[PDB]
Amino acid sequence: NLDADLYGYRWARDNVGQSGATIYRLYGKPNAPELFLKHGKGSVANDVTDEMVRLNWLTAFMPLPTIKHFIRTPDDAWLLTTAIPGKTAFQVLEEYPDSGENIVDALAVFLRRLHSIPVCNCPFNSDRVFRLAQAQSRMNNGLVDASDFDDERNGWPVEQVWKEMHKLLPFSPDSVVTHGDFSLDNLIFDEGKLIGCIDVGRVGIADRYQDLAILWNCLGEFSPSLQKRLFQKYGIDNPDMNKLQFHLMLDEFF
Ligand SMILES: NC[C@H]1O[C@H](O[C@H]2[C@H](O)[C@@H](O[C@H]3O[C@H](CO)[C@@H](O)[C@H](N)[C@H]3O)[C@H](N)C[C@@H]2N)[C@H](O)[C@@H](O)[C@@H]1O
Ligand SMILES: CC(C)(C)n1nc(-c2cccc3ccccc23)c2c(N)ncnc21
Ligand code: NA
Repeated sequence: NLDADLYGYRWARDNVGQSGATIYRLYGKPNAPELFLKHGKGSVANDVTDEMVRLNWLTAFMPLPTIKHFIRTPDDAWLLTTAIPGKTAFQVLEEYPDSGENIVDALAVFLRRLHSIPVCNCPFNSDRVFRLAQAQSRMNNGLVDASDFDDERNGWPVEQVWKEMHKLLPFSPDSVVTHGDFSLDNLIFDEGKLIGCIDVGRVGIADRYQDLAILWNCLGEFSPSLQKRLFQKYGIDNPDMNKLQFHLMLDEFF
């Protein structure tokens, strides 16, 4: 029973997280760990279901939350997981601004690990043909947040982002297992160490720049040096600006 797993907890609601799911924090239970409960209704039920199976798969290879219980009915999905203790990379960077180089070094190592998983292990497709079709549909359904674009595209109609993006194509993918939202909010640090990642709903085979682009974008809030250091430590000396720009533009749609 979900009820059995939830008994005796205090409940909070967190406005946070990748999809439009409702996120609950369960805490304050004596002799019991903190948990998270994601609830997806309607279309969002699919997003939560997507995360569940990706968590179930990727846990063999990388440190992620542990699934405690999952339920799917036609219109609803409930995903109960353990909490990874600690703070986000973003939080720790703000708290220890002097540790930026160490934080990025750890992020590169972690990303290198993820990208070293042989793609023959991965039953999920997250390639650009798949994501572009997802983006087209989100745009057409009116779901794109046009207020949240990067500075380069501030005030751009979503249609212009779409058109301009297609001028970069095509390129041959350098396919690896990707996280899909490798941002500073989704990597968790605890006592100095990067100990896990969260929000794995977009995990699948894709170009390595899917992850590199999003993290590089985040680091741009802090330091051009930290952005360059990410590529350097990851093992890339000449960043592919076309692939970088493509993936930044694609993320505008999500
Ligand atoms: N709609 C839901 C999505 O919203 C955010 O994604 C958006 C980014 O945040 C935006 O970028 C802004 O925030 C960055 C730090 O995250 C800054 O570096 C950057 N300069 C900022 O423009 C980017 N333009 C679009 C991207 N879809 C969440 O991260 C993602 O999990 C969630 O699913
Ligand atoms: C459920 C979801 C994917 C959104 N998630 N979220 C976190 C998380 C981590 C660190 C600080 C937070 C602060 C406020 C809300 C959530 C968190 C988190 C976590 N640690 N462990 C597992 N899932 C987490
Ligand atoms: Na809209």
